[PDB]
Amino acid sequence: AEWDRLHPVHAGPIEPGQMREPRGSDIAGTTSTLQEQIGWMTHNPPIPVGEIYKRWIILGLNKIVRMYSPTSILDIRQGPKEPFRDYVDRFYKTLRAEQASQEVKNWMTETLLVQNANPDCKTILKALGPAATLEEMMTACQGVGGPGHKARVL
Amino acid sequence: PIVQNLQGQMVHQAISPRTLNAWVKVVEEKAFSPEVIPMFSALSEGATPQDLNTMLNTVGGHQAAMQMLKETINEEAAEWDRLHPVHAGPIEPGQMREPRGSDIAGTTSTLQEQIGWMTHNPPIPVGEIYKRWIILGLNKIVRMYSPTSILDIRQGPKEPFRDYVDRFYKTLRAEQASQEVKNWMTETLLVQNANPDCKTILKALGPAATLEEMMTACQGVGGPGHKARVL
Amino acid sequence: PIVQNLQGQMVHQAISPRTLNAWVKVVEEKAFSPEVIPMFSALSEGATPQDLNTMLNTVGGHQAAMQMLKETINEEAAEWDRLHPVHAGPIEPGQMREPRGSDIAGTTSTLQEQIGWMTHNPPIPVGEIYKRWIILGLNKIVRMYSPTSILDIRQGPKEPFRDYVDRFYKTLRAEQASQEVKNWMTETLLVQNANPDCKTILKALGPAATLEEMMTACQGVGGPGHKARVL
Amino acid sequence: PIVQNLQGQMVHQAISPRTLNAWVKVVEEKAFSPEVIPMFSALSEGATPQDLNTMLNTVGGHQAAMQMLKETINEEAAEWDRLHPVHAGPIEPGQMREPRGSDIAGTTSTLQEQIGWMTHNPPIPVGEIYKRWIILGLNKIVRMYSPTSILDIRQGPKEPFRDYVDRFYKTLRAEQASQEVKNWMTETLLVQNANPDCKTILKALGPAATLEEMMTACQGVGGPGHKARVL
Amino acid sequence: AEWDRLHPVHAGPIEPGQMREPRGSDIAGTTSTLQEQIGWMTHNPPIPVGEIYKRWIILGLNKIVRMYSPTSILDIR
Repeated sequence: AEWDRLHPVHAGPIEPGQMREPRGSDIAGTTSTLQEQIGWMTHNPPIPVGEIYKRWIILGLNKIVRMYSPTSILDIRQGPKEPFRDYVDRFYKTLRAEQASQEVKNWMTETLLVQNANPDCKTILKALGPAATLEEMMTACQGVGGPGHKARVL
Repeated sequence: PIVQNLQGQMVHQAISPRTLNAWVKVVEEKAFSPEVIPMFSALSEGATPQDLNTMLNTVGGHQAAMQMLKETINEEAAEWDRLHPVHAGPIEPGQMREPRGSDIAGTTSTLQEQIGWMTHNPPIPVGEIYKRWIILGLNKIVRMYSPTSILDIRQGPKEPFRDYVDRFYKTLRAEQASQEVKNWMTETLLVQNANPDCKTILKALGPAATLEEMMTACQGVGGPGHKARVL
Repeated sequence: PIVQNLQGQMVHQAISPRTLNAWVKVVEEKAFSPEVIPMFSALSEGATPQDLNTMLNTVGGHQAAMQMLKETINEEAAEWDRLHPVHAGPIEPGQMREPRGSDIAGTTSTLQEQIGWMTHNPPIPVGEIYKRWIILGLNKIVRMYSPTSILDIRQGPKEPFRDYVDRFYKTLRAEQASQEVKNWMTETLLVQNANPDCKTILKALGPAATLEEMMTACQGVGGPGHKARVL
Repeated sequence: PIVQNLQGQMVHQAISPRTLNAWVKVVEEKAFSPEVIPMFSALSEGATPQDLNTMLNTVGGHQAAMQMLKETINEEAAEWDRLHPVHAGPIEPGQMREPRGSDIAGTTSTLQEQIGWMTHNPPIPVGEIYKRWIILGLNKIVRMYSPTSILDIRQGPKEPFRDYVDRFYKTLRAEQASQEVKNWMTETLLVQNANPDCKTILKALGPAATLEEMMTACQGVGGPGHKARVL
Repeated sequence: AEWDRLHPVHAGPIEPGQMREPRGSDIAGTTSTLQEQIGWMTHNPPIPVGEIYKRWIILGLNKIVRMYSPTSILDIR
């Protein structure tokens, strides 16, 4: 659809030494033939109908991941005996396709990662914060859940 | 501070006792709020560094807000000096010395020495640059003494969208951030703290969503956010 | 603002705290009252584009109104870039450049370029156009915030015709419907709310009757005192 | 007060009883406190000795604090003569005379002699020195009537950390110590007398953490309806 | 940044040659295409953009492996 409004197509007869021009249906493969498609790929310059259609599909797949997710970044809380490996991995898997910039990430590390942590963990994260690295933070607060992965009841 | 007069004339003259007493009352009412920033910007353009020291002391009539301005300007003075090292000695008339961070704040310079850097061609505008450090600290007091918290604005069960908005962006204005983090805040924080109705409509709207639709959202329930006072 | 409108004067004067503070409080007293718009224009006389933004930002209440108003003003400037070709002629020997929508807004322009146009012969009027964009961009919001109606107007148990016409007119001004709309409403509603002795005048001379014999009509009802404020 | 310049071709212009009431109202509202000093420090800028003395004796109120304040001015004017013998009659011919302790204080000097020393070349800063002496007085009174002592105070159970530094720093400010000693009492004595929920987070944040993020402690601690809540 | 420390380079082709020298950003696939990447690899002497990139992902994953799940070797008896 959007392609169609971006690029009008002459429908009338085509000259010799030329190929017809693609529509948004033709790029999607719907209203064109296989010999046209090989035509378009054998074009000079190349007319790369397959790269555009693929890009659309890659685009539409990242719509599904965000639409089929009720989960807010904001109100993600640690369970009763949670260790930092489950929690860090989990807050960051909610952001897959949102594609957060770094300056956002620094802001989230300061506030919500700290405040939704359980109380022993929260002191470690408060302490190293976004001034330190994530390598620092991971190993330090992994210290309250220990080698068995279990943190003292709340 | 300096005042423009006719026929190419500008004069450093003392801050009138009237100007002052009216300014003093504005500091008392508005220092801990967004409101004082465009007035400090309009006011402090004609402040020299010697004058901006006198205004900064005045603004910090509060000994917590006084500390933040004070601590920031000495850190900005340093930050300046550590970014541009300049040896900065005395020199004879006709020419000028390079200013350090301590000279731009004016503690180690005379007033005529500051006014020189400013009235020279090309200018060094020691006032604009020391205003900037001062302004940096001001944004901080506004952020501290903010009664509202952006994390804390959650719409309540009879509240319309327009009233929730009106309070969300006052909060957002008192919070200190760059544009990216603000768009985080309007995209993520404003929507996911909202009522289920509101939330549904603004996601199914897609790119067709407007601030006009946002001023009509979640209505029908009475009280604040449905009308405004005319007469 | 500029000091004077005299030809080719590049003389600029700053905005007092007090003038910025006194604007905040018109909005705090009575913000959507129709008295405030052309009051606002009066207090922003001699203004530049820069003076305009300083005055819009100082205000810290009504932030949903203020922000939509901010955006709308940037949309006028993008309308002017689309609508007008800027610099369609050839290069003119001796002439100051022509303003783009963005130079009127202030996004591509210095104070001395802005003033130059306002003090040019004949004067190219960028502050008034920037002001225009706020006057038209404000009014469209005040149409939307305002559920003012003329049709539901209150009348008492011993109501003379004197203050009713004033009440009519002020409520009608507070309404922002179409002139036609207002005339069809004013034609039907003002006559039908009249008692017999008031009614006679406007049956005969119609909706356009002199207000001298309307305001003295339905005397001796046992109304409140003199229309004068001498107490 | 002096107007038009700060240096050279400066002139008198007089202060009104309407604006003397502006001055005295600040002392009358805020009493003997560090608040009045930044207002009065910006007041006494561009002042003739004869203005300062008109300011000084229009407050009224409290005679023995007024007399104690003049004891301070007496010791410092008598100190100026002690340290620095003047020459008898004219020191140089285009100067009026070399000024004595009393001549700075205003007691023996007419307004022509006061401006006459200020428009000498280089300037002699007669009401700068006299502003410096009245300022010694106000800080000595400020201490003498102080109810809070720097080694007594601690944090309240219902007091945020921001309220706590404002208070600590007020008690510090009303007190006199070397800078070196005032750095111990801000490092150690401020930290030691804090409420524990502030003192635990400070050690774990550590020294390179910013004042911005260490100043938001002990929040909510007074109960719901608290003013401090930012992070 | 460690590559960059050791190897300052021009932004484009060098003025008499016909190809550029790879940055840190060129190693990582961030600012580089496949044609420039097999041009560094087909170069003589070979400039080892994919080998040395792989070395980083090995080094990095090695950091991770040693930081994820500590084993207690005091319970081995």
